[PDB]
Amino acid sequence: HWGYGKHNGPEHWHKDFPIAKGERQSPVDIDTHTAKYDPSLKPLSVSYDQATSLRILNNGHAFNVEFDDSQDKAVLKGGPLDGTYRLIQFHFHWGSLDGQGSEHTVDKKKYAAELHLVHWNTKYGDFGKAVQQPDGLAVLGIFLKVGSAKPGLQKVVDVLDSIKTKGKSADFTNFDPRGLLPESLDYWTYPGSLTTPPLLECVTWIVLKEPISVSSEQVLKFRKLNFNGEGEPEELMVDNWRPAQPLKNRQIKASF
Ligand SMILES: [O][B]1([O])O[C]C2=[C][C]=C([N]C(=O)[N]C3=[C][C]=[C][C]=[C]3)[C]=C21
Ligand SMILES: [Zn+2]
Repeated sequence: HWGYGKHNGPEHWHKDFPIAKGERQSPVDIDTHTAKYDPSLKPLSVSYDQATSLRILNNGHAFNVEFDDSQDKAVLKGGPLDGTYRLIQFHFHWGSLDGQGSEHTVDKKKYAAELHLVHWNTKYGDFGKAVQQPDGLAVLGIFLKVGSAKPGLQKVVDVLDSIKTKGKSADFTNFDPRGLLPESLDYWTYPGSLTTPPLLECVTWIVLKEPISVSSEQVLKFRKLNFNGEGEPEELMVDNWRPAQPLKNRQIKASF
């Protein structure tokens, strides 16, 4: 099936998922000079104090840390959003080199990686229903640059050995996602989609202006993961990001 290889990468996705060439595809380049400042843009409200992480899984294209979304334990609201969005999981996209890895770009600049904290609109009852709605998801995008180590990420980095291959999972309780947030919550926002098949156009993207920094050693661990399952030919999990897509008839709004 789909992947990030030469014969099934982003350039092929359109054959099984024609929406790949839709009107609001993600990711996109963020032209800082073209993005319009919106004063009516409310401040983001991130309430992760009651977050309940369950576990971590290698699904073959990334690793997800899942949370209990059966109650409003960790929600996202405010900003361009109307309603409450529960955190269901987070994952990253990264490269083989520090000069690449992020999905969104800032004035064409690529970051070493990109974190996605996924939230679904509770008014839709479950994530499955939400992804079928234009305003079903709220994804918080945070860029990662190589530099100083991020203490709040080390717990994730140390468990990766337990989920090296596709299909593996491990208990990952008591993880506090607030440790992955930059100091500032300034952001850019625009209507887009999932960056991996089925590429549903159900996402309100909120990309933070300020990046978080991680050490070269921390990102190196990410690069030692495997796309393949155990017992199969080793395929290093790297460059699991989709290239910038045409903005088309969309305008990116800034909160600053
Ligand atoms: O854009 B992201 O990388 O970041 C946030 C996010 C969330 C979910 C997916 N993926 C799905 O929701 N997949 C799916 C599978 C089967 C049926 C319906 C949906 C992809 C992304
Ligand atoms: Zn993602």
